[PDB]
Amino acid sequence: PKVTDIANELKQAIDAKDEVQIAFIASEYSAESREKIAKAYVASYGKELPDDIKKALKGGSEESLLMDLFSDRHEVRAQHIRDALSGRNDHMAFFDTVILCTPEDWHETVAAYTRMFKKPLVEDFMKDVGRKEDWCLLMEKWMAHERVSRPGSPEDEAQRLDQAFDQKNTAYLIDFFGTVPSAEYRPIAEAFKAQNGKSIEQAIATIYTKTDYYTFYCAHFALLGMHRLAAYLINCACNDKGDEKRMRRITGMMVDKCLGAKHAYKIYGDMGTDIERCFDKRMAPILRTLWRVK
Repeated sequence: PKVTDIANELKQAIDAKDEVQIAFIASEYSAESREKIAKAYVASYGKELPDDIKKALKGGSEESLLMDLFSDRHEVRAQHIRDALSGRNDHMAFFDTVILCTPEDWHETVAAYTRMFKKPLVEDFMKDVGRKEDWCLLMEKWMAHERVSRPGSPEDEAQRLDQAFDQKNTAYLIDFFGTVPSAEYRPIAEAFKAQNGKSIEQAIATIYTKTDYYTFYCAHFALLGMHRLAAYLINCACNDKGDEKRMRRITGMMVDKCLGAKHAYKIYGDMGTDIERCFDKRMAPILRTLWRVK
């Protein structure tokens, strides 16, 4: 279908105030494609698509999410990061915005942040986070998105990694998780598991607790695959009594890139069923539509 025709579908769904229908249309198209659609929409009707959505819907995280899907995902992410820093540091939001992110999207987000707030994002972040804990240090290095191929084979690398865990050489840990390329991480994690008593995940649990723990744990999933981190962060939202704010962050920014989440979710259960239980009558059908698990 032509973008003008999709824009018309959206017009009528908005007029109908049909939330699931807006979610369904959004779910059909990637972030880039939804940008094209939003362009056709404003040309056709002379109003911005997120502005029309906001005016048509009641509100709550449902409307915000739907708006986000037809907004600039880098401005969206940048504002989430601002929000996470505006009060007490929002560590959950940190995971959603900093760790569940491709380097490309991060780069554009940093540019959006300068445009929106006339401040350097990373500087603002480290200002409020500090460097007194290992999670802070990993996040700083993560944001650099400077991945560096590792010297040895997967088995040699897993052994050095294991030795680092066993000796609590946290400096090696921060540098490893902060700079290892994802493509290399997967074979390393497999070799680790195969040769050592613990898997990498169990090793993390042995040395870290609280925010350190969750930061390295998210990093682990991220390196395995963004859809696998997505699966985990959706399960967390379900378990945290239907965390609407997290679901809005990760769905609004990342749903198109993480649609494999439903398959990776099988280790926790049935994603569709879990969303059904944990989220209310309005939000749940929206999420299940977007994540393609009706």
